Amino acid sequence: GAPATVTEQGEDITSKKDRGVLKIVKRVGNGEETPMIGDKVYVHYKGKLSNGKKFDSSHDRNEPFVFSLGKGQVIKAWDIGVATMKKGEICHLLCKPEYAYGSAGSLPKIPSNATLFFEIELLDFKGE
Ligand SMILES: COc1ccc(CC[C@H]2OC(=O)[C@@H]3CCCCN3C(=O)[C@@H](C3CCCCC3)NC(=O)C3(CC3)NC(=O)COc3cccc2c3)cc1OC
Repeated sequence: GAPATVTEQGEDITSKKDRGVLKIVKRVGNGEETPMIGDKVYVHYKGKLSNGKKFDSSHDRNEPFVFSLGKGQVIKAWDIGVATMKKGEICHLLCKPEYAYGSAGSLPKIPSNATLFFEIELLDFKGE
């Protein structure tokens, strides 16, 4: 499935070039602008452990998820990955533990040393 395809063929979007954050565009977005550090960004998403059977269903998929880009409000993989998205884009993102919850995890749902997989839809962003 998509997690395996992204693992094998995804673009490495990390500064270290450690394949720690891998991306494949699912739906091409609009324009060329991407969100900038400090912007408020608004997304829809689905996430899971990369080997999991189903996407987690413990948020309202209709409500935007909002955060300030590049401020460490979300896991590193999202700060890196959302920065690369155009408005309207949907991507797949595969996140190795160092760019997610690392050795501590977030128990019980996220074990220690967990690789994560997301589908992210960028709705909007603004610099206000
Ligand atoms: C700077 O590093 C961090 C900053 C914040 C956190 C707290 C968790 C943070 O969640 C995430 O960053 C990511 C990506 C944004 C959507 C949610 N998320 C998750 O990992 C998922 C997760 C669920 C289980 C399968 C794997 C993905 N979390 C969720 O979807 C839920 C259940 C609903 N939890 C939350 O969204 C809790 O609220 C927030 C709100 C902001 C940041 C994070 C969590 C953890 C961090 O490092 C470990």
